[PDB]
Amino acid sequence: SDLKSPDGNFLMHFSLEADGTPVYKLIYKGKDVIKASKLGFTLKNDNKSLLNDFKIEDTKTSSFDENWKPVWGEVSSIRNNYNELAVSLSQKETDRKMIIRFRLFDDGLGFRYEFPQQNNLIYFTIKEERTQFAMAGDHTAYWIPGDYDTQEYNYSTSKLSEIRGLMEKAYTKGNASQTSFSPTGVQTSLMMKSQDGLYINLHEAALINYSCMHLNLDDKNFVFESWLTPDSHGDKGKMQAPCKTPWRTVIVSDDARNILASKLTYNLNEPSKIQETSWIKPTKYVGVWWEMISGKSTWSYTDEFPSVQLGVTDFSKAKPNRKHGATTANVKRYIDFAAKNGFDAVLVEGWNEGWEDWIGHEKDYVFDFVTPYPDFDIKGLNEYAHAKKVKLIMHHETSGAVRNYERHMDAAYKLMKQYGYDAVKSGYVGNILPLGETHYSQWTNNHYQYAIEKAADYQIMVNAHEAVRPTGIARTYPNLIGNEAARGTQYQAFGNDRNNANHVTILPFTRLIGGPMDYTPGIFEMDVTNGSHVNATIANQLALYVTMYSPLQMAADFPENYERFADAFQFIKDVAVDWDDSRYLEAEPGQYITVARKAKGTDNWFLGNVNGETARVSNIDLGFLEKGKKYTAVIYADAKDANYKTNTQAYTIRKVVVTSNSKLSQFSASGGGYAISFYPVA
Amino acid sequence: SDLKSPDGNFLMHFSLEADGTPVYKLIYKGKDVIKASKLGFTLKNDNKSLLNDFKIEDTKTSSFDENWKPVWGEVSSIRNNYNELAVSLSQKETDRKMIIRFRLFDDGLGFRYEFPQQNNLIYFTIKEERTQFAMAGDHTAYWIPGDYDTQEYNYSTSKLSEIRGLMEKAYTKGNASQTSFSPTGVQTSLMMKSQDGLYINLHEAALINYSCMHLNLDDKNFVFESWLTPDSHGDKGKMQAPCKTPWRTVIVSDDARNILASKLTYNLNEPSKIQETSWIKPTKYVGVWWEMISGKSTWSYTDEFPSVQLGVTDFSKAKPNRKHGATTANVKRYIDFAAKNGFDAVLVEGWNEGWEDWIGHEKDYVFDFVTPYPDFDIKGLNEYAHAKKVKLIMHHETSGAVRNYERHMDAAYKLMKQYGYDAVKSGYVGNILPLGETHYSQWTNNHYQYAIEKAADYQIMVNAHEAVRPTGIARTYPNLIGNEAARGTQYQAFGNDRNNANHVTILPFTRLIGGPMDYTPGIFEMDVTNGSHVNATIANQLALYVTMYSPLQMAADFPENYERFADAFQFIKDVAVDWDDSRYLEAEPGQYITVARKAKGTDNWFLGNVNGETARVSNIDLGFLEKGKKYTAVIYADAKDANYKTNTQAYTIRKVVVTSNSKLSQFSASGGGYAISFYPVA
Ligand SMILES: OC[C@H]1O[C@H](OC[C@H]2O[C@H](O[C@H]3[C@H](O)[C@@H](O)[C@H](O)O[C@@H]3CO)[C@H](O)[C@@H](O)[C@@H]2O)[C@H](O)[C@@H](O)[C@@H]1O
Ligand SMILES: OC[C@H]1O[C@H](OC[C@H]2O[C@H](O[C@H]3[C@H](O)[C@@H](O)[C@H](O)O[C@@H]3CO)[C@H](O)[C@@H](O)[C@@H]2O)[C@H](O)[C@@H](O)[C@@H]1O
Ligand SMILES: [Ca+2]
Ligand SMILES: [Ca+2]
Ligand SMILES: [Mg+2]
Repeated sequence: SDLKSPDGNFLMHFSLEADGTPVYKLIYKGKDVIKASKLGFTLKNDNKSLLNDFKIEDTKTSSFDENWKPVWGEVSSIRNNYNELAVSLSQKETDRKMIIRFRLFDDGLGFRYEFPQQNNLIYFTIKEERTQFAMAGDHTAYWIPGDYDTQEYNYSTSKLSEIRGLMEKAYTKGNASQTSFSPTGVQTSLMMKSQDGLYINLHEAALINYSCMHLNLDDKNFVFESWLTPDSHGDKGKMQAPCKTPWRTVIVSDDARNILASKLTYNLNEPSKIQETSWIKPTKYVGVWWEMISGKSTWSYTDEFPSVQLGVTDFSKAKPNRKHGATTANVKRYIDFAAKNGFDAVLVEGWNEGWEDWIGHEKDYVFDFVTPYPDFDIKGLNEYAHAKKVKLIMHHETSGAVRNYERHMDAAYKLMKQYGYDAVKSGYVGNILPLGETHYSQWTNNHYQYAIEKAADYQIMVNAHEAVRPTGIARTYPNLIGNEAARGTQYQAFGNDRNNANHVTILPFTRLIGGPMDYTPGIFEMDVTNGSHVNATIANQLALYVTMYSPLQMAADFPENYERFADAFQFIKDVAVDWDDSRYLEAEPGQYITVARKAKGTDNWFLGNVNGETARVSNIDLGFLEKGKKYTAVIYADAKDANYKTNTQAYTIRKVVVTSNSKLSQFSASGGGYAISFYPVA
Repeated sequence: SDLKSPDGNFLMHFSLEADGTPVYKLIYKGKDVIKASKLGFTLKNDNKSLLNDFKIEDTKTSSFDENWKPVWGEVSSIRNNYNELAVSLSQKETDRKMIIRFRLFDDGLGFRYEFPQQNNLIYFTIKEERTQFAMAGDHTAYWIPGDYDTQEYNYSTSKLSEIRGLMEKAYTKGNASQTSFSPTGVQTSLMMKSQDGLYINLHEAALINYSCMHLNLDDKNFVFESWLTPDSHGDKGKMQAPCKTPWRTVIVSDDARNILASKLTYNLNEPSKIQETSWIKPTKYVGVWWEMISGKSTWSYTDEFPSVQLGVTDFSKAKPNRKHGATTANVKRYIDFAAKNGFDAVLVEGWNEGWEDWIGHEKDYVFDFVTPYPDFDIKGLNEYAHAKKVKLIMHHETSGAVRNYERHMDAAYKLMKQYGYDAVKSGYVGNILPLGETHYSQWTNNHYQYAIEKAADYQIMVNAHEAVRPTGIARTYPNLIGNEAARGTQYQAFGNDRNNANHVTILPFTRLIGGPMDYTPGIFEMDVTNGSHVNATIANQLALYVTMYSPLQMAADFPENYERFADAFQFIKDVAVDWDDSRYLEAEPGQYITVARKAKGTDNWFLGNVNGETARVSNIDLGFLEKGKKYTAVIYADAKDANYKTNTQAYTIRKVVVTSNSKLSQFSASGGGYAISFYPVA
């Protein structure tokens, strides 16, 4: 019946309605957070479905409290502490069995359904999940349109009752692959704030062998309902009992900072299944990349032909278009720059045959993932990098041809091992083939999961763009060091509205719940070749190495642009990519975030602040520093006249000595930020 | 404009209608065979398509005449001899380019379309092929319902005008996977006979990177029109220029025998791409097989569970159902029998975990193709077979889960090499996954092609059940040693109407055009465990080793049944499976076929006759024997009272000495036949 968090601040009441419908309710500090909300499923082709006519057959309670050491993360040790209530239901007429297991942490609630082995439910098809989250009122939400194919939108900040009105403007077009489902449909992770000051997050954890959950708002009664991603046949889960859904998560706090600090999502995922983890390596990198994204270079090698056919087109005899990014010469410039600046690795995109046809052609045999272009010396470059203690990050764009990638995967992973690539950036740009498939179906999520597991067997790290947004699986497979799976720094190069000034004050409350993002920060030249304008200050872009947590951190700009602001670049070079502790000092979604983190193995701290549309003075306590020690702090801040629109390169740098007793006050510009290194005094 | 066969008997006229529609016509010995028929395509999302407004830009004629040695076949040397006309078209308003290339052999016509590299047609989608074959009248046809998922039907013999009427009854239900498209749709290869004595076959050749062609009859004008197989999204070809369709084939003769003798289909496929072909091996085999098909055994190992989950179900601890066919003990019986009787191999089905769930569950992770059941000692059995100079044939049923098979394929092929399996029997039973895909789409055909190519790289032969019916590709990839892809001997065990008595007099005129069938002949006990009755006599079943040509010949029955009729079994033991010559002596589709073949490397001949509903005395010209030589003939015949319904086991055996000058005469029962070995006297 009743479940409480270990600290007593949460109560979850479970019951059945008069008609046997299962419902739950969640209360925080005596205030409704989830009102009476219904549970269960509509099945396809079924006499009854799983909405009602249950009775309670059994309940079991338990408790758990253990720590586990992540391979990489914000802390060196994570606490998994909950109470558990496991309700065994039996449906009348069908004798069908369905367990609903709840775990209630000090950060909030997670629940999921299990179907044990049974005689009258075996193979079955989910037509819709009917899992509800009834809100207590017309809350503020930070949201992006529900989509089966992209998450690449600007967030909207509005009341729940305003989402219908704002859907037309918020649903931005021009994407290679995007599909709407509802005038009131949004993605998770969904962030909200109530009128009475509660921060409420709705998400899921352990998305495996299942369809991605979106939410559909009933904007009359303020009920969000699970809405899963259809597959190529319109199905929302081919299930086989015994099976189990992913957890649904409600993360709550009266203090926005604790939302960011929460590990609930990881804690709901099963323990690492990789026994030996020292080959997984947090990575700071540059790449041949922004060149193409910002309109200076091509991924393609030749323009000679209407189309290309791998194994037929002789690229060694084709006319070079002279614009191609991934030349031996150019890849060497980025290696040189990485080695000189203490960076680990270098991404190269457009190294392989096929790029002439990579987008909008819905092509199956689009890449072989193994054959270099004639101007890219794979052997020499990997030798040259390795001699400079640098690695290349492999790039595997699939262009939606999942079968084609799967057939090539083994040989492509082997070619990585052969040359000493240990990490791959993968991509799923365009509609998934065959047409009618979606990016976030059960079918396609299986593929992303398969890529990761196989990667692991080869001791290869994965960072997967356009994949399903993460749900904590990195605990289980910590070689998933990244996803994009959200609107990244790249949209700052794509004109239109680029990224709103407060984007990076919302991502940590939404997309980062479930895992890190490859955000590709560190832009210093905001006015790029193709006319686009990045909406950030330099100090902003420095702070992202701390405020957008990731074991995979790019410095996305060109070496030349870093040489123009060497003094500011010092923070990017200094900052760590893995942490023993982390403290969120200030946070309010859509306005600002300020966080300090202790570099793993060290007594060094790195702090960042990111700030939204409204210029603001940030006031912090430096008592996270160790008592009795002096530290050199180097503050990289916005100039007073900086702004993300018309004065993006105005920064200051100053040195002052502080202790655990010190306070700090710092202006942040509109769309700006600050960054601090703290080194103990010698 | 005009094209002639090298012997003058065929004339094909090409032209444009006033509206620019391309059309062809075919004449044989002054008789219309193809009346004015239209060519081209309906494109998706294209106002104008490729139906008309062409003009002729160029024509090129040529000739070719060469022989080529197949690896395996009916003959030691095949003659490829045609005249070629290549018409280059250009569409007005679109500048689109389309070649139509015709080759005219002494056996008939093939043509296809090519799209060369061009500036205004790159990626495009075929909505329907618009290739016609206008008949001269209401011909007799031997046909099966048009289907995107099965060819496992009984043939119907009727007039073209009768097909609409007969469709309901001919479209038999109860198949795991079957989808109709038209009340007048039929499959190819389609056999016809005109009122005035022409044998007309309509088929295709080199079905690669393209959708399978069916025909839809307009039964008002007796025009058949290409009707391709939709994919999961309803498409009939995702094309990229430069590309090219398969050949469409019209094989004609005034003598039915020449239809069977024709190699036109092979001749239109490209030369072998396997350089070294001695590992490809015509194979006579038995197997643990019929036991399951005929209801005596299970593929499954246990009945203990509602469903199974690979990696989770512990089969070592499951309750054996003791019906399971593929035990070490039982597989040894068939090895012992193969070795003792000069057979090459032993198929085993149900050797691997998963079989509890193999049919109609639409299960993805249905098999791993590597993990033996706990009662099948893969190592001991392969050692034991090899030490008795026998091989096992691997069985890979996919149960429609193509992605699952593809992911497992490399390791499954490796496990074959590890234990000395060199041939695999594959299967595609149930709907293709994901749901909505078809068996004979471009997408799925790509999969069958991929299996074969990869098989070749491992030096593995492939025999694929429920795959697309063959179109001559074995020339190009002679490791494709068979397909089922029609109604096989198995339906003789499936009750209902089993196989019509004259089935095996139709298959050579239809399904065998394009490649051999694994028909699994050689039944001696016709009344099997589950009550079903095989509609053949014993002499019939001996004759199939010659009248259903295959480099892969099964003796389907149980060793016990062969040991009981050892005298008759002698033919199965003696007969060869590869040939240096073949002569079709008599043939009439749906009535009889009589053919004699010379065993490769030998002076031995083997003759078979199969006979339809009507009992018939056959008169055999033995002029194919070498002049002035004496031969021992052993005739295995129907007794005079034999009959496929009520007296299936009454056979005689006599020896007589013959020469090329002998003519001898033999009764064949209703659904019966005869078989003869010819050995030169010592
Ligand atoms: O692997 C290469 C590249 O792939 C991903 O980025 C590709 C990105 O391309 C398109 O973006 C278009 C924008 O949506 C429009 O709004 C803009 O107008 O034009 C761009 C350029 O095509 C796709 O539509 C989009 O879905 C896709 O993500 C990786 O994220 C990137 O880092 C890679 O380098
Ligand atoms: O690898 C297993 C087996 O697969 C193929 O044959 C399987 C065959 O199974 C079904 O046949 C059914 C018939 O449709 C019904 O008419 C009959 O009554 O019952 C049987 C079994 O339910 C599928 O429906 C059918 O499409 C499929 O081809 C191979 O051909 C065989 O050799 C293999 O051993
Ligand atoms: Ca992207
Ligand atoms: Ca079959
Ligand atoms: Mg400037």
